[PDB]
Amino acid sequence: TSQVRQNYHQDSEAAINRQINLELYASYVYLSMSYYFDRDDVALKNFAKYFLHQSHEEREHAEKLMKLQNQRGGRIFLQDIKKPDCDDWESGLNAMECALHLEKNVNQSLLELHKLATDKNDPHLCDFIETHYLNEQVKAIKELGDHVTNLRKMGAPESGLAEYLFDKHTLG
Amino acid sequence: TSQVRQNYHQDSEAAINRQINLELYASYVYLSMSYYFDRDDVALKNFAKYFLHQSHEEREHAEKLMKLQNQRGGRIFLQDIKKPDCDDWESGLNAMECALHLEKNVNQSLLELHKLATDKNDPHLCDFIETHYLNEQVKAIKELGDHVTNLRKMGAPESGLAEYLFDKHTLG
Amino acid sequence: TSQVRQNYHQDSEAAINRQINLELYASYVYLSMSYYFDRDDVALKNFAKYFLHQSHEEREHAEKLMKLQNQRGGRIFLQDIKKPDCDDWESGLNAMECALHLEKNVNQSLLELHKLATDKNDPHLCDFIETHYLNEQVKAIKELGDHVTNLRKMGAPESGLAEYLFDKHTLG
Amino acid sequence: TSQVRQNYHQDSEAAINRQINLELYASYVYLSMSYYFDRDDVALKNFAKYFLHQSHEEREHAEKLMKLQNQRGGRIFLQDIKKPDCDDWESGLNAMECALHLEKNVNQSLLELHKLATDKNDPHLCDFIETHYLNEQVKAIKELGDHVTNLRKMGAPESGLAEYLFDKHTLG
Amino acid sequence: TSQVRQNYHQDSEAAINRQINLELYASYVYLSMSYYFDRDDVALKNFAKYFLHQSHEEREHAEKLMKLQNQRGGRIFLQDIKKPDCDDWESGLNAMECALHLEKNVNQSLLELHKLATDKNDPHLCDFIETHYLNEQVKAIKELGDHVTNLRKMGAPESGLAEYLFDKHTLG
Amino acid sequence: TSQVRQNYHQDSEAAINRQINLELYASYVYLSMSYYFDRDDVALKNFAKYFLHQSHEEREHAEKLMKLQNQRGGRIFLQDIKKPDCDDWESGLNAMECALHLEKNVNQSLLELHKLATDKNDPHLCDFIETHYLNEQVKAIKELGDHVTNLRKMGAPESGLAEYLFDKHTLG
Ligand code: NA
Ligand code: NA
Ligand code: NA
Ligand code: NA
Ligand code: NA
Ligand code: NA
Ligand code: NA
Ligand code: NA
Ligand code: NA
Ligand code: NA
Ligand code: NA
Ligand code: NA
Ligand code: NA
Ligand code: NA
Ligand code: NA
Ligand code: NA
Ligand code: NA
Ligand code: NA
Ligand SMILES: [Zn+2]
Ligand SMILES: [Zn+2]
Ligand SMILES: [Zn+2]
Ligand SMILES: [Zn+2]
Ligand SMILES: [Zn+2]
Ligand SMILES: [Zn+2]
Ligand SMILES: [Zn+2]
Ligand SMILES: [Zn+2]
Ligand SMILES: [Zn+2]
Ligand SMILES: [Zn+2]
Ligand SMILES: [Zn+2]
Ligand SMILES: [Zn+2]
Ligand SMILES: [Zn+2]
Ligand SMILES: [Zn+2]
Ligand SMILES: [Zn+2]
Ligand SMILES: [Zn+2]
Ligand SMILES: [Zn+2]
Ligand SMILES: [Zn+2]
Ligand SMILES: [Zn+2]
Ligand SMILES: [Zn+2]
Ligand SMILES: [Zn+2]
Ligand SMILES: [Zn+2]
Ligand SMILES: [Zn+2]
Ligand SMILES: [Zn+2]
Ligand SMILES: [Zn+2]
Ligand SMILES: [Zn+2]
Ligand SMILES: [Zn+2]
Ligand SMILES: [Zn+2]
Ligand SMILES: [Zn+2]
Ligand SMILES: [Zn+2]
Ligand SMILES: [Zn+2]
Ligand SMILES: [Zn+2]
Ligand SMILES: [Zn+2]
Ligand SMILES: [Zn+2]
Ligand SMILES: [Zn+2]
Ligand SMILES: [Zn+2]
Ligand SMILES: [Zn+2]
Ligand SMILES: [Zn+2]
Ligand SMILES: [Zn+2]
Ligand SMILES: [Zn+2]
Ligand SMILES: [Zn+2]
Ligand SMILES: [Zn+2]
Ligand SMILES: [Zn+2]
Ligand SMILES: [Zn+2]
Ligand SMILES: [Zn+2]
Ligand SMILES: [Zn+2]
Ligand SMILES: [Zn+2]
Ligand SMILES: [Zn+2]
Ligand SMILES: [Zn+2]
Ligand SMILES: [Zn+2]
Ligand SMILES: [Zn+2]
Ligand SMILES: [Zn+2]
Ligand SMILES: [Zn+2]
Repeated sequence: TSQVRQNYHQDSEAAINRQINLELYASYVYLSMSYYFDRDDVALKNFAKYFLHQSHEEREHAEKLMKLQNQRGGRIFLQDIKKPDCDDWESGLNAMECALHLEKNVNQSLLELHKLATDKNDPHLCDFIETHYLNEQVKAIKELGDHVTNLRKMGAPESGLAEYLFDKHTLG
Repeated sequence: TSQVRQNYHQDSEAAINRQINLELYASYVYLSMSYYFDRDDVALKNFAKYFLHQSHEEREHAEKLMKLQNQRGGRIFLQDIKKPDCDDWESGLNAMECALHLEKNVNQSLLELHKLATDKNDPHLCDFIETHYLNEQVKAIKELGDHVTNLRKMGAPESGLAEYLFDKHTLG
Repeated sequence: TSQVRQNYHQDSEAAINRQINLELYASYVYLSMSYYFDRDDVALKNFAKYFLHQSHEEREHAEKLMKLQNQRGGRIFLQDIKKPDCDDWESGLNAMECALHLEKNVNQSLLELHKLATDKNDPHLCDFIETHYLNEQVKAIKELGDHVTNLRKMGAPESGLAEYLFDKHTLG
Repeated sequence: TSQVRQNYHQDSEAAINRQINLELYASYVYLSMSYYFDRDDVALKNFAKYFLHQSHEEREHAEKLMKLQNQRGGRIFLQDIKKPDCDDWESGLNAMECALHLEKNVNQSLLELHKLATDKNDPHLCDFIETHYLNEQVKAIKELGDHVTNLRKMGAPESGLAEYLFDKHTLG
Repeated sequence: TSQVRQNYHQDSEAAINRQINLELYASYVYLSMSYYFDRDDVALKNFAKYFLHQSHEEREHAEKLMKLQNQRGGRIFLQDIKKPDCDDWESGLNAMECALHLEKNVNQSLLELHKLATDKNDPHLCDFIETHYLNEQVKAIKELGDHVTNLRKMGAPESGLAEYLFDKHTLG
Repeated sequence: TSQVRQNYHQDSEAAINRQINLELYASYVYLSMSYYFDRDDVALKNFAKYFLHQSHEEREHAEKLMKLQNQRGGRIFLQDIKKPDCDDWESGLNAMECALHLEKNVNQSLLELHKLATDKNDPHLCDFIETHYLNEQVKAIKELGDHVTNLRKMGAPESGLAEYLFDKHTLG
């Protein structure tokens, strides 16, 4: 037992390790998306920048979870970071839709984590999740939904002009 | 075939994808090391900072390789990032020794990549490797060797005082 | 023999004179393109600016090659600069495609020059080419490929609106 | 017919295309002279700088003529830029004498152009020539004549000391 | 074996030790030249300054080679620094000619070193030489050739006025 | 005889040439020591910096002696700079002890030089030595003695921790 451990359940520790892996996976997915939009036959630089920023933010989230694990006296156990489900993301709209789905999956995992923390009477972990993750997820999901709405209304993905102008005026 | 591709061999493209995976793996190893030194029962904050900086640098190297792949008209294919070989790195000296071994492995891969680029008459790729990777690897290996030498001479890992003072005076 | 000449093969000297002519020719092609887009019945000012900048850059490349020739003790022999293959470049997309083809031709000449320098064991010339020309060519080719991709996706050349908006938002 | 064309004779358009070629040729001659003085066995850096500046100025004159052609609704037709009559310019004094002869030839062409514009009742073209070319030519010819006079009086080309000191004190 | 040594051939290590000695020797030669021009019966202060600067630059080159030797895990073995071949350098022109010969000898040694590094498949050493030594040697040789040309054309060494004015206007 | 020579004995001139060689030799010894401490298996960066600074100071002393030789109308005659007696200096303490011995040898040579100048009634040379060398030697010897004392009291060379902490706190 760690000398700092107090009111930290082994189930919570395991769930935090799983969340660390999920955040690293999301970072990897966003990295793949960014460099898809960096291809010469796609060439949407602001889509690339947007998804690279998301990748770095997901890495920061994972590192905050590892810091939490150490603060509470749990032990970090890392697992393989699985490759993203796609090599080719097919369009700005498709990438935004996949990102929306990914963020909702991460949010579901965070909500299950909060439910576990509540069931284990761990208010510090509950507040950690609330303060650093839940509203960030809600804001990200709302922004991605807005982006999907606008791309669809402008006529993406069929309209390369739509994706070009969205890249310039919303993401630039 | 990509409209930008010129004098870029499929073997070189494959080798670059392998190097991308290796750099991401090295980033993951350094991340694990950093948060090992963040544990309450290790508590060497400057070891943690040193290895976190290395992790971020390895990520930047991987992203530079992906950018190169797109610049030359190759296609990025990502693979799983395997978990590090250790969860517990046992000491500052042991972590520095493992980092030295890892950097020499990465350097060997880069040298094989340069040999392939030379054999394929790809001077742009040769110079890319020389400019951005080879001397960085040599400098990193020399620095890690210096750190290992100093820790051993001060009496690590048996001397917790040795690791404490090295953390303060060399890494701080 | 020049008092400064050392390890400089006559074949390399001839190849450098040929490269000087090729760079001057590329400068002339870009000049023609720029002032095509300055016509009242074309009127794409940022296409004109882009190609004029390319023309001046090609002139600078030619002058750097002449400076190299003198540094190594070779002798500059200038030839006629042939007129560009077109007087009318037909569209922004067509001009970008022709520029991509031209840059790939120049890159091929530079790669043959590097192969000659390698065969003659002239590492100074090899590094001169690597440092000042090869990555510039790769970057130019990637940028032109990106431009061609975006123009095609926006609907050029049939879409005068596509070329207008590309002129404003990418080249402006 | 161009929508902007007004009071612009086809003879004037042809003469302007010829002048564009002549200015580009003069630029090329000055480029050759500059890098002759950059040779290790000539080594007069301020002669080299002087003639390189002249080369760039001639390019600017050519581009101003192309801009004029488009402003008036004429169409630019480029021709080969012939190589300079010399590879070796033999001395600072000889190069200055050749430059004087070249500038007087360009001035003669400009005066014939002005006579044509007057005969065609094209006051805009007349004033364009007067404003941007005629006094520039007179000033250049006077300066080159001054340089030739001083070099001859100092004892060039027989006096390498004369050319050295002129390079330092007049052109530096 | 050094813990940092990787892909570093014993032949390359020996060649680097020889190059260190050669650079120190060149530094000594330039020191001798500088203080020859500091003599009361020579009294060319800017020749003295020029050669002293060259001496210090050669020392810096030697120290960079020693740093490289340690970076790669080789071991420095110093040898005697032989005295320069002359005590009296006879004139500014003669000293410049001897310096040109010395720089071409150093360049030949560096080119042989690069050939050895290429034969041993040591791209880090190849790029080290290319980046830090080859173009510096080419530039130094071109500058010395220019100086020799100008001194000869001004009438050195017979013209003490020639050497005086060169000292003032080129080296001052 | 030099036109500036006055009250300058040939014995003094010879002794000054010998002192020039001795100072250059001391510079070389300190250079060797510095790069010994730059080795990956020694890795004491502030020892390396200290001895490199000493090497540069010894070079400056040698150049001041050559300047003196020319000021007095003597003639500089350079000799080989012998290699240092050691390639491996074994420890910070051993290097400091060798440096102390070297500085006392140089001081003895300077004192013999002053005795010669006194015997030859050369007060300018006497004061030159007093002003620029004697107290510098005394200060250097006292500082090296202090360093040796502290290293011995801290437990060097057996205590790698002693040398590490001395490197950090006294030489850093
Ligand atoms: Na767990
Ligand atoms: Na689990
Ligand atoms: Na915490
Ligand atoms: Na591949
Ligand atoms: Na592979
Ligand atoms: Na690239
Ligand atoms: Na030739
Ligand atoms: Na040819
Ligand atoms: Na050069
Ligand atoms: Na015409
Ligand atoms: Na005509
Ligand atoms: Na106009
Ligand atoms: Na050796
Ligand atoms: Na040897
Ligand atoms: Na190195
Ligand atoms: Na003597
Ligand atoms: Na003697
Ligand atoms: Na004096
Ligand atoms: Zn514990
Ligand atoms: Zn659980
Ligand atoms: Zn691409
Ligand atoms: Zn792109
Ligand atoms: Zn964009
Ligand atoms: Zn997240
Ligand atoms: Zn998988
Ligand atoms: Zn696709
Ligand atoms: Zn709350
Ligand atoms: Zn493609
Ligand atoms: Zn391969
Ligand atoms: Zn902990
Ligand atoms: Zn801690
Ligand atoms: Zn700390
Ligand atoms: Zn790396
Ligand atoms: Zn695994
Ligand atoms: Zn442990
Ligand atoms: Zn010549
Ligand atoms: Zn050839
Ligand atoms: Zn027009
Ligand atoms: Zn227009
Ligand atoms: Zn515009
Ligand atoms: Zn070019
Ligand atoms: Zn033609
Ligand atoms: Zn048209
Ligand atoms: Zn718009
Ligand atoms: Zn028209
Ligand atoms: Zn006409
Ligand atoms: Zn030359
Ligand atoms: Zn020159
Ligand atoms: Zn000059
Ligand atoms: Zn003109
Ligand atoms: Zn011709
Ligand atoms: Zn000539
Ligand atoms: Zn060793
Ligand atoms: Zn060898
Ligand atoms: Zn004197
Ligand atoms: Zn003097
Ligand atoms: Zn002077
Ligand atoms: Zn050198
Ligand atoms: Zn000797
Ligand atoms: Zn003499
Ligand atoms: Zn290179
Ligand atoms: Zn004068
Ligand atoms: Zn004398
Ligand atoms: Zn004596
Ligand atoms: Zn070493
Ligand atoms: Zn070291
Ligand atoms: Zn240190
Ligand atoms: Zn001294
Ligand atoms: Zn010896
Ligand atoms: Zn040792
Ligand atoms: Zn006194």
